[PDB]
Amino acid sequence: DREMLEGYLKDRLGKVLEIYPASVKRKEDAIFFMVKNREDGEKYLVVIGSADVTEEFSGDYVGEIALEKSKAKSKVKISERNHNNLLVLRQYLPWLNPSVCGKRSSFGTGDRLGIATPAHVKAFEGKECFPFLAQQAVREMSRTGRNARSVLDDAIWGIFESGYEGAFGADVDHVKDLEDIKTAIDAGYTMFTIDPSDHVLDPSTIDKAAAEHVFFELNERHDFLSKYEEKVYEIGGRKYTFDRDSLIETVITYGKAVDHVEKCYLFLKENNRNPFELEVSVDETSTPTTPLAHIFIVEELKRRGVVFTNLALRFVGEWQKGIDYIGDLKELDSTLAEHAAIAEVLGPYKLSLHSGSDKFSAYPYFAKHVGNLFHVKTAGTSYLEAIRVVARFSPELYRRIHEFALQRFEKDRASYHVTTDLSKVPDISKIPDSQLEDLLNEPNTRQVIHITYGSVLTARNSDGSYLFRDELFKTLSEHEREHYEQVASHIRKHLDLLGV
Ligand SMILES: [Zn+2]
Ligand SMILES: [Zn+2]
Repeated sequence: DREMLEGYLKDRLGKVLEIYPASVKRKEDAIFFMVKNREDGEKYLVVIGSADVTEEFSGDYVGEIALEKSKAKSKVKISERNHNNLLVLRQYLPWLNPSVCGKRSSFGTGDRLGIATPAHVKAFEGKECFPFLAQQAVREMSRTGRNARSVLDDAIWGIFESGYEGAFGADVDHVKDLEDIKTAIDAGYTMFTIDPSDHVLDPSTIDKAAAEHVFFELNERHDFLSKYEEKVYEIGGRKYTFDRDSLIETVITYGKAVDHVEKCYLFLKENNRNPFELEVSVDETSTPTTPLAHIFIVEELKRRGVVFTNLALRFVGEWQKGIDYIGDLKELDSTLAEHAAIAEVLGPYKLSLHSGSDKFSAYPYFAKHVGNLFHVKTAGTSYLEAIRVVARFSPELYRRIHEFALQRFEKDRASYHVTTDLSKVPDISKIPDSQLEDLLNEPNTRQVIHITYGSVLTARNSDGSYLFRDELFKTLSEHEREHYEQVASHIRKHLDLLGV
């Protein structure tokens, strides 16, 4: 029984170590599982088996035990979740490795904290949907002190705690330059979201002379007019015609970005021996992606040999972080029908919705038009659920965090376009500890907390110690069950409304 192993461990190491039953796996002669120290919340891997297997793991030996199956004694060793031990574990447990998704529906669950992957796994139970359990943008990793190795390692450690053996993917989100691509390659990420948004031009903000010079140079090098001028596409009972000026606007908007994407794809082809997937994100545009722009981007990618699986368009309406969709559902439905039809005939390929966190108003139309071949990305919503749990069990922490975030909001709201109304966040000094949790139901407070995640995590006192991160993680460890169920139920709501 589990309690006998726990007593063995308590007697020899002198700590109360509780076993996660679902983590226990038996392969080779060996038995692997994860324990948690009741005193400090530290989690450890325990390996029981032949000396030849325990020797490949670093850590201190606990002793010898007798397996029920065989007379010969087995070595018991306890190891920390360092990187090389996770590598050895991932060789003994081959499912602990990211896979390429392919042309099937998927869902990304970013984890800005590194501890929510078991909950994300709970959310996919029974769902027919490929999970991206490792997903963090380069900028998120920068703002949190994590790197691609550590993000993937956190996700895989959580998967091991959960006991999940199905497939999963690892997405390096919004990548711009080639060195970050190299780090994600060396870590073994399986999806690369190429973000060429630096090169995207908005013709409504630049002068006409500059737009002209840009088109002239791009067309002198690529001959876009001979390729596309007057060309007609029949897709979905509709006609699309590349007239001169539409093609010119499209080229000035997207040509240099397509060049950037080509360069990144060629880099991945040269430096990645492992199976990989490529998503092309144009989710950073002030204007919704027109259908003609969609056609041009996809046709240029196909002409250049850039093999992509996902295309993340910028849809009509308002896609702000932490709140629901604001837009004309009529036009969203119609444009989604348009883009889905073009995706079918051009590829087919996956349409990828970034900023999907909490857009429940729009998920019906999404499941209608792309419900077969979609990808939906989320990240900050799990952080919001964690902060909700913090306000539920450590209100004095949430109060200080709320004030600090309100003061940091001005510097932090620059990198995002949020129409937050600060006068509509409730006055926290008039709210007792017993009710702070309700604050995370109010959209503008949700935006303030979503946006300032990095500042709260990185905040440091004068002496050099962090103000919140230590207590934040200790709080979340003390109420792991509640954190898990809140995150899992939220993500599963997202999956339910998407029809999977
Ligand atoms: Zn570039
Ligand atoms: Zn995004």
